Amino acid sequence: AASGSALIFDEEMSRYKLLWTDPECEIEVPERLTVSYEALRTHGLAQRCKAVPVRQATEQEILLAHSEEYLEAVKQTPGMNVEELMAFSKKYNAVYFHQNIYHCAKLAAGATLQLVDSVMKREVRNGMALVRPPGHHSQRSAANGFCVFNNVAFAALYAKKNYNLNRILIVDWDVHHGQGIQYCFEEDPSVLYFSWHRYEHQSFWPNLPESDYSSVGKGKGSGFNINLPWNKVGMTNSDYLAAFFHVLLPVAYEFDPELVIVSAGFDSAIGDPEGEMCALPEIFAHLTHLLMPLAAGKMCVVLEGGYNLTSLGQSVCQTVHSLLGDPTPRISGLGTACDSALESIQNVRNVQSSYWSSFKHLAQSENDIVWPEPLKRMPASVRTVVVPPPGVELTLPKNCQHSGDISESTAKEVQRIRDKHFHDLTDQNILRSLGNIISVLDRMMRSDEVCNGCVVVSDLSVSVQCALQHALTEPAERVLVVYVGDGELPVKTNDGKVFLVQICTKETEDKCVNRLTLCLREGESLTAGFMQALLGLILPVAYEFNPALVLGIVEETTRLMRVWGHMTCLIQGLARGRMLTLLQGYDKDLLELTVSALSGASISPLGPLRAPKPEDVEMMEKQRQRLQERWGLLRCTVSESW
Ligand SMILES: O=C(NO)C1CCN(CCNCc2ccccc2)CC1
Ligand SMILES: [K+]
Ligand SMILES: [K+]
Ligand code: NA
Ligand SMILES: [Zn+2]
Repeated sequence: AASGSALIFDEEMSRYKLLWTDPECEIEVPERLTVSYEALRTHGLAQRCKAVPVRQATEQEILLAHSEEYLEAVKQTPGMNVEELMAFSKKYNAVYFHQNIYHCAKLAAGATLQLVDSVMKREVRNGMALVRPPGHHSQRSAANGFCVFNNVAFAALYAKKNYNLNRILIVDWDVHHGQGIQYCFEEDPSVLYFSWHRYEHQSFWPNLPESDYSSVGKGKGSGFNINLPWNKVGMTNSDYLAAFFHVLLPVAYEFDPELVIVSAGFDSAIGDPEGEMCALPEIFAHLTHLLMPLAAGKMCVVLEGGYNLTSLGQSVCQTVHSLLGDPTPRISGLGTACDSALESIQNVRNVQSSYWSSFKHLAQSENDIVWPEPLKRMPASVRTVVVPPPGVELTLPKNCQHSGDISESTAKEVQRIRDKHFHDLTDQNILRSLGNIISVLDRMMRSDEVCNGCVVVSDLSVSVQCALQHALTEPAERVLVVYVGDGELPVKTNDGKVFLVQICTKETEDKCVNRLTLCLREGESLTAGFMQALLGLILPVAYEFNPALVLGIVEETTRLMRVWGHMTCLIQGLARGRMLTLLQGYDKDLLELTVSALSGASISPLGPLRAPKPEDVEMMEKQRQRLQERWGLLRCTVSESW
């Protein structure tokens, strides 16, 4: 299994620049690259990646996406003087040329292909190419918007040809619409293209009618193009995450790509002069994290735009941190997307409901700038501690560790707790269980030496109490509890400090807005129903709740095995990954699977997802209706005003 992250960069790509005055192009500077790489070096991230050399894309490779006539014209620019370069540039929209730009365009494209090869050959898990010129505007026979050749369209066409992939996802989170990519794959169902972009009702560059939500692709590609137009500036973390939870991720996990390529422009970040959005650099840590359970983690991130040198460096680091597996930062202050974003989200979900099973229920009546520097992200010395039953030895990943050695002081705390709340209990195994929970929780919270952990236990009720109560006093301001099982637990959700997600089998009426109870019909379609609930209900609430600890609980009485790995991976977006899972009873497969996802290993794909049953969808949309007034990140429609 593959490990490591590639970082592909070469100083040569900073060796072209604008040679005449032009306020439109003067923002695209060599320093975008040098400042980004130097920020990765300053934070120690470059040193932790496998440096892979750039190469030139060959003529045959360029012709995958571009016409001979355009290639021949561009091939002439190294021989042009400044006057001739200016006149050549003016044939195109928002683009300038330089004696060295043809050379650099072949390097940006080849660097992208080097990244695809490193990932598809399992030489690294994932990676990023820091390249310029960018690519996503370039078209079959035209340069456009700083772009000469279409780096990301190369990557998908190359991965199709050389690795015979049938399903590729392209996520374009640059603030501009990648119309070059859209045109390239408009009729191709093997490449799913998602783009969000500043649009402002077509008044924002590139001013195209086909950048709107109504372009779903053409012919056999209908449904495999997803445009999400932003019709106001100032979109926030909540707008971006609502886009991911209610549009992109439902489609992404149903499509089940074999490779994910990100057109990663950071002009969608706060402070950028072209985007004018307000999302913090930390959001890209989460956009990256939420895509990583796809395609067994095979993700190629390709730099596009981003023009505020400060937010550019910070956003590049947040992404690579996430590619390397470092704990995600906590995002505070989340809530409802704004009305304009809810309108775009609602319109795209509705036009796409003909094509995607997560939206199908919508079709029938039955239904300068300043911001705080991001905090440091340290990988934990031991990521995951594990406490199997006594005597059970397991082969663990290199970043996991057993931990049964109860201290002296911890053992005094257990005696304390027994005397006070469970005077009538002497089962010395359950009492060892409590020692393990407390000692694991102390390592997780009191230090950056451990990130998360998993304990096998005998008795749920006393285990849950000690875990929850010990976390609350530490103090952890808020705790998210995810419980797979039936019956009530010793959990009080009345003070706002706990949110309880419960996945059960008996339909229990929901009282308060600090509980989400999902009773899913057992059968063939349990997997799709759980994923739909996870992406559209559990993650939105969890992200808004913003817990300091996640507590997972699995009752011994398990169609879990299909989807427990995806939940465990995705739920580490909360609480900087600090999650404690309690497994009742020994189940080797479940224990190994939990430890694997907790430890940052790649998650195996679910396969293309069949459809959820209507009874389950109705159940989930009733939960949304009940909860979205309190938890606004659940909203995916505009609210009715009085
Ligand atoms: O980041 C990017 N693509 O991802 C680029 C793409 C094109 N932009 C320039 C477009 N300027 C249009 C314009 C011209 C004249 C008056 C007003 C507006 C800059 C960022
Ligand atoms: K975009
Ligand atoms: K397509
Ligand atoms: Na021009
Ligand atoms: Zn852009």
